[PDB]
Amino acid sequence: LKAPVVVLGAGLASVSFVAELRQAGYQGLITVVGDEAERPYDRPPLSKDFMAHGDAEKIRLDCKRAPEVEWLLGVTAQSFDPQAHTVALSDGRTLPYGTLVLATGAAPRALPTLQGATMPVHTLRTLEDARRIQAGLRPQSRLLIVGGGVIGLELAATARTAGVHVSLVETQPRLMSRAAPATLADFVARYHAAQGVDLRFERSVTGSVDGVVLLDDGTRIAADMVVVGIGVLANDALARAAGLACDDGIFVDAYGRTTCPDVYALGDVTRQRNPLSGRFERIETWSNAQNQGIAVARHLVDPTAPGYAELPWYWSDQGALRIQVAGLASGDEEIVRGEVSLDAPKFTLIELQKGRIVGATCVNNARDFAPLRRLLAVGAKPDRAALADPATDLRKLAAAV
Amino acid sequence: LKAPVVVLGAGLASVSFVAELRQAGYQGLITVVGDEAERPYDRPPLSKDFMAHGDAEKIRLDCKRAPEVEWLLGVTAQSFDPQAHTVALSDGRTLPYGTLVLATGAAPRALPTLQGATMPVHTLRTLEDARRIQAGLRPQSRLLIVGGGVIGLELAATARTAGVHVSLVETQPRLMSRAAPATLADFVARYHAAQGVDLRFERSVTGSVDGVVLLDDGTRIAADMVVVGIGVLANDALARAAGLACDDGIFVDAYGRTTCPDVYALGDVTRQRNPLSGRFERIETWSNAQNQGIAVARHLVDPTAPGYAELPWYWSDQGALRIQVAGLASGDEEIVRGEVSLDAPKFTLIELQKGRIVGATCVNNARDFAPLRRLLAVGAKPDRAALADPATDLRKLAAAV
Ligand SMILES: Cc1cc2nc3c(=O)[nH]c(=O)nc-3n(C[C@H](O)[C@H](O)[C@H](O)COP(=O)(O)OP(=O)(O)OC[C@H]3O[C@@H](n4cnc5c(N)ncnc54)[C@H](O)[C@@H]3O)c2cc1C
Ligand SMILES: Cc1cc2nc3c(=O)[nH]c(=O)nc-3n(C[C@H](O)[C@H](O)[C@H](O)COP(=O)(O)OP(=O)(O)OC[C@H]3O[C@@H](n4cnc5c(N)ncnc54)[C@H](O)[C@@H]3O)c2cc1C
Ligand SMILES: Nc1ncnc2c1ncn2[C@@H]1O[C@H](COP(=O)(O)OP(=O)(O)O)[C@@H](O)[C@H]1O
Ligand SMILES: Nc1ncnc2c1ncn2[C@@H]1O[C@H](COP(=O)(O)OP(=O)(O)O)[C@@H](O)[C@H]1O
Repeated sequence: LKAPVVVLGAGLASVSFVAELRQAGYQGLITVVGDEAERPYDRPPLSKDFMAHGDAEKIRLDCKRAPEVEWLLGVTAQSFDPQAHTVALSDGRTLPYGTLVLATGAAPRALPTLQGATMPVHTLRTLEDARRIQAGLRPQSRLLIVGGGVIGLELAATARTAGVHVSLVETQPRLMSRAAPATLADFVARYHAAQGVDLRFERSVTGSVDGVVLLDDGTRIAADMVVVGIGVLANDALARAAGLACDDGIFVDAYGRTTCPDVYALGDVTRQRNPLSGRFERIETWSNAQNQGIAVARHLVDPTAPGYAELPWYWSDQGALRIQVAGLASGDEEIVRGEVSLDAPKFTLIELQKGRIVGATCVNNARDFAPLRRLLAVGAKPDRAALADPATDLRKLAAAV
Repeated sequence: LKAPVVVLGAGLASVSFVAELRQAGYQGLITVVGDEAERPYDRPPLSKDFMAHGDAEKIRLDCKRAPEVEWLLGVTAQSFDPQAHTVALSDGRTLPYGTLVLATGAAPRALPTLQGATMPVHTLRTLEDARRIQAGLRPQSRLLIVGGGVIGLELAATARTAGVHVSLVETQPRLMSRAAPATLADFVARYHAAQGVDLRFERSVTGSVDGVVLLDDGTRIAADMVVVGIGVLANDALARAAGLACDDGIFVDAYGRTTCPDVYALGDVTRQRNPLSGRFERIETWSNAQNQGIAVARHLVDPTAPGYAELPWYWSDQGALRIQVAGLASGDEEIVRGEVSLDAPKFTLIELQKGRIVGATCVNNARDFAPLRRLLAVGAKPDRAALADPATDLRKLAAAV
């Protein structure tokens, strides 16, 4: 840790990091460069209550645990020179750094086949995006969503609640192929279908003409608005240009170090080790942005601190479904706790590998999720019959281990 | 570049690197730690003329362009401490370093289903391995090779020349799936089949009993010896333990930097950017080991030098086939120069993407390969009709661009 500290990006990873630097006792300069002209804010509300209530003053991040930080909002870092230890800003200024931290997140992938579209086609990442989409959620209008990932499905649920007709096109045979157990994905499809979402599996968009979207089965979907949610791409351009190791994401170790001395990276922009799979992955979650930012800050201030070690997890709020998912989507065994039913949905899935818990899912069962994450963290090997048995208390099991 | 320099591994990447350090003018200490008790040697001969002639004194690497290097042969680096800047050796000594270079290569993957085998099962990476295999190439004996990659096929050709009966089991529908155009792989299969190799595609080994290997189609192959060639795994254990970013290979940028300050990596142990695909890959070639070692050395001595920028290529010698392959195995177009025939095989393949050359293959046509590599390097977009036309001189084309 060399002063001054400069962070590029003012999202959750950046805020979490700078707050932890302060809390851990670093008293040198901190400057944060954020391209959005917005008081730092959290993204999960954008496809949830914000999309429904529209009050941005409910979604701001708490920067009060980060005193004495200059936030340069509405400014873009254009490049950095890792020899000179400087960053070039879009407003013509240059910042010196001792330690540079790249927390620039990721951007929605565009759909090449809609590039020349003459109808509204949006993606959903920013507050500006959310406002633009919400303005078009007219009751009885038709929305097409491209992509059956969590954000697309959260938008689908939000739009149906708003009285919007929703169609959704997914290239895979299932929803949430990226990070969800098949049992969960099958149920989620049944839920959205029951709520009036017109789901099209194993279809892709081939183009569009005069307000109608074309599919690869040679058919058509008329829509008033298209929202594309086919994944994201790391915002790693400054890193690539500066000669850091990148591949749709900046490679970092558990200390957040890039291949360039004195340059670190955090959050959605990073490709990092998933301790459960033992492979490098881009981990695109709120918990990662916060926890990785905190861990990297802590170890910079106190080199005796361990590197980042948290196991992955996320949640999704889709209408009546409060979904929580931790760890790996599959192993060699799944245990189902509760009935999987559209009538008052409430269940837990547990994924095992050779008897060891490697993942878990809770649907409308938050009480079970914390204990399961603890069992997951220690690689617990509980009695499978006990894990299945409804009479088993999971909190006690986690306390006993 | 801080003295002293310590390199872990004494293969081609290490020798190439240390020779370049000297040639570029670095005069400080260089110490190389090599676990094999062997004068540094090249591996390609092991499945080629060595396997046939057995003279190791024809396969040694030239270390004369690396004066004043202490080579600690037959010694294993057990760990390094990147804070203390030391390396712990198996002989009880410790080496200090200013700059540490990890050039530890890769090891053959074992076949889990043969782990408890009670018949000879070998892999082919080292001189010791080659001697052990050669000792068992008894004429009229039966060899089973597991894996239809280049080393397995070179061994197949060598064994057939020696009068050994050869069967080969490949999980994929084709040979050389890793880095060869399908047109080449189809031809190579026809060649080996015509030479008496018993090829089994879309088969896997499930186990073995009393000198017989079992397959997943429920059948059997009797053999006197099994050689497993199912790929390699990076020797990145010291890097993983020391906290560097690794995933079956140490991530490096174009300067050879790892995520740990003052630690570099080179050759088979690295995962690095392929400029043609724009993705990170482990590049398992002789040309990479040499060229990456040279580039990393050059830039350490002269920071104004560019990073590593060479495009990938390899060769394989399989009986009557002298195969050369550069760049990508496929694009959106292949152009075939010459007839593809078992009668005096001689042809060239050119892979294009939107008219730009992205790969090339020469079979028994070395004269064409150099010009094609030059056209590939500049991303030439030659006239496709000219590229096909047998009347076209490729050397002139490369000279004109
Ligand atoms: C609609 C939506 C819903 C989500 N829901 C959930 C959820 O329910 N659960 C969950 O686990 N995760 C959810 N996520 C994911 C979560 O919000 C992200 O993982 C988190 O935002 C990543 O934070 P970050 O700081 O790494 O990146 P970001 O939040 O993207 O912040 C990076 C910032 O850097 C800025 N930037 C980029 N380049 C530059 C530059 N050159 N100069 C200056 N600034 C730059 C970007 O514009 C951005 O403002 C959701 C995300 C979205 C978009
Ligand atoms: C049989 C065979 C045939 C091949 N044919 C061709 C060919 O025709 N064309 C082509 O392009 N490529 C070919 N190759 C590939 C090429 O030889 C490799 O790409 C090259 O050997 C990689 O060199 P390297 O220095 O990175 O690694 P290596 O050659 O593996 O050297 C690394 C050295 O480090 C040692 N080491 C590992 N860990 C430690 C430690 N902790 N302490 C000390 N030493 C350690 C290893 O034992 C090894 O001696 C062939 C390889 C083999 C095995
Ligand atoms: N071209 C495409 N058309 C339709 N669906 C796609 C396409 N590419 C990817 N998908 C699907 O879109 C979904 C994206 O999900 P996810 O990765 O969670 O991203 P997002 O954050 O945008 O929801 C996945 O289920 C994936 O299979
Ligand atoms: N379990 C397996 N059984 C049989 N063949 C395999 C298995 N795993 C991989 N292979 C095949 O083995 C070949 C290995 O080729 P390559 O990657 O060049 O490695 P090598 O250097 O050992 O030849 C590939 O064609 C691959 O499809």
